[PDB]
Amino acid sequence: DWSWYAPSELVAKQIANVPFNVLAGTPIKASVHLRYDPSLVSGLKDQLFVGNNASIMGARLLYLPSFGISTTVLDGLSMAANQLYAYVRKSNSGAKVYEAPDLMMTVLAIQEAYRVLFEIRRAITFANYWNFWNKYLPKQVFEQLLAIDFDDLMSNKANYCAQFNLMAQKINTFALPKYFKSILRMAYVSSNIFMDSDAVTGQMYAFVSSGYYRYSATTSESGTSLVYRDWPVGAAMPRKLNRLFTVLRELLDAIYGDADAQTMFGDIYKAFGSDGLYSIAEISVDETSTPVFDVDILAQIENCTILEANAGLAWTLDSCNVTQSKGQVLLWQPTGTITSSDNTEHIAGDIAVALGDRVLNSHIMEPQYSDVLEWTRLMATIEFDKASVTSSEKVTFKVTSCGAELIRNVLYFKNVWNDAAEDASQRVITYFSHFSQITVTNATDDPTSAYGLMSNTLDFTQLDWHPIIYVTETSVHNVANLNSILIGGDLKRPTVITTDVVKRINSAANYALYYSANLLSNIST
Amino acid sequence: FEIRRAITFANYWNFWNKYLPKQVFEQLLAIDFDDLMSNKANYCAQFNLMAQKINTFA
Amino acid sequence: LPKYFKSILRMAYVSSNIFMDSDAVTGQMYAFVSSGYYRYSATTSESGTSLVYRDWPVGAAMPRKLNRLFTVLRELLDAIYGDADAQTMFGDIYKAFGSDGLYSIAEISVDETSTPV
Repeated sequence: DWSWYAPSELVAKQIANVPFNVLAGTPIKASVHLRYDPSLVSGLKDQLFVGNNASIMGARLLYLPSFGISTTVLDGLSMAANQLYAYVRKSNSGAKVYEAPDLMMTVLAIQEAYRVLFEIRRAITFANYWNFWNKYLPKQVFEQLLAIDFDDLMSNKANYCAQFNLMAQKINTFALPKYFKSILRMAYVSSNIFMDSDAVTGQMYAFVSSGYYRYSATTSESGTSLVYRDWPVGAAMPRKLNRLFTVLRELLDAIYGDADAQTMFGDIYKAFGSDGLYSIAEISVDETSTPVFDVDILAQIENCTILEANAGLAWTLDSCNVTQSKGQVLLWQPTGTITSSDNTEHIAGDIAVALGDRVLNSHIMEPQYSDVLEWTRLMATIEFDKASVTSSEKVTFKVTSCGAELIRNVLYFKNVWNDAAEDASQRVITYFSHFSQITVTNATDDPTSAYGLMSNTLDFTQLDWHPIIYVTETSVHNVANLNSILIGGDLKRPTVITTDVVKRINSAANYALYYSANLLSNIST
Repeated sequence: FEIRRAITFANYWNFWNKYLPKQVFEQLLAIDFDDLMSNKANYCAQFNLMAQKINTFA
Repeated sequence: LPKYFKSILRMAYVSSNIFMDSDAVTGQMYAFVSSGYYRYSATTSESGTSLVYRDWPVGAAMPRKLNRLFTVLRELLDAIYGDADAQTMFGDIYKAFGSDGLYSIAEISVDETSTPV
């Protein structure tokens, strides 16, 4: 009750009305007075440290589009395929012109095409959101959170805006059935930007594909299949849309290049109809979208699992394509490698890490089965291959299971300011900090030591709802002489899921996404 | 006019004629589609300007 | 920027239109054109923050394209934003003026077209 500390209705409004004159992005000029003996400290100028970092902007969730780890005539995705196929061939009098997968393959190709077009839409839409209190927003966010050359977009928006609308109309003439629950997800994920609070000043997360999928009936003997080419993205050069369309064109002109695929498009309109197909909407003259405050999404974050569990190491990732052997089974299971920051070839004296039995945290006291399902699949399981290794080896791994997204690596950014501008465009640097999900007591944000595992630049706490950080402690540091692990993150109502219990859920969850059958006990058009 | 035609028809798409959008332009009208797509908005606005100029010619 | 500065209204009107010397379109017409611009800089003079004027390369040299005109505005604003102090000021202003106590320039419609006055 403030009424207490107020001697006068006035005197209060008089010395309490402090200003909140710090726009998110400007530096937090906080200061720390300190006293020491200059003789015993390796060079430290004054005894007053003025702040200089701005509140964190947000975090980039580099994810690898997922269809659900599948390697069986039964692992869901294939089931789904047969499912769909049946409904198309259902009341069709032609002859077997392509097996179940051949079809399914085509569809997904179309889906993934949209996943690009959508991120593009997002780019154009958000170029209109400006807020007097977040100087990050307009520009800086694009360049760091979405990895899109803003300066380039600004110069040629109108053209891109109109180009998008054209593509949209093209895409809307491609046989993708509007009933695939999976689409709705991917659409929502790459269409918005989520806030971590109902406040605009707060930080915000964003999802960004780490690449795309091309269609190709030449790449593997077994038949048509989808190849994944990496988005040159890992903090390299913040890409311009120019490049983003050129790739979509490649993508669709590729789906169109297979006579078989087209013959399929046909079979689909035959069985679904004018409006049985997905349609992405154009963009008006006014359109402008806004950052959203979706709690469910934050939860997904907090709980998720980062593949690159610790940026202090070097990660790989191959065999991300999706193939099909003996005309009836779909295949996809990405595999990677883990080496040290020095010998990109060996692992040496560093330590590979992945989490198994993990935590699950609910911000609601009475979590319902519903809330679980949703807050889950964003978390995945990674299993090592050999049981043991040598410094001269590589540490190989597969992905047991995961959600529809699969978070690869995560970075957050802040502005650091500089009074003495030796330049001008050099007096407001935007720097990143790697976010490691697994770490060790006494780690440092210097790749340098700590068995090759970095700690996190402590300012990450600014992200209310950040992923659970699991820190391991040597039996030494532990008060119980038995080694274990410490938990980090705003816990409220926690609980634990088994490696196996998690796999089992996604195995299901993903299947649900591409599930069709529910259009087999009743027919349309 | 042929220019107007070019800009206008860049919006017609039909699920049953994969020729239409592109291919037709390149062969039937002899107009670089890939080029138009990249810079439509600019051409659209340019056309409208010219139109106003032409409409001031006797 | 506070919407109450009478000075703004002037400069706005002066560089927004083109004036005729008669009610006739055939007549001749005058126009106002800045000979340059002003940058913000807290480094240029010891005494403190200050505004520097760089000549528009204009005196019947090469008739400039907008490409160049935006690039300079970007410089201009990214410059005002570069002073931590200045931002801390922006804040103090919203605190005392409010959402609509500030100046606002209006966008341009699909139809918009202005006329010589």
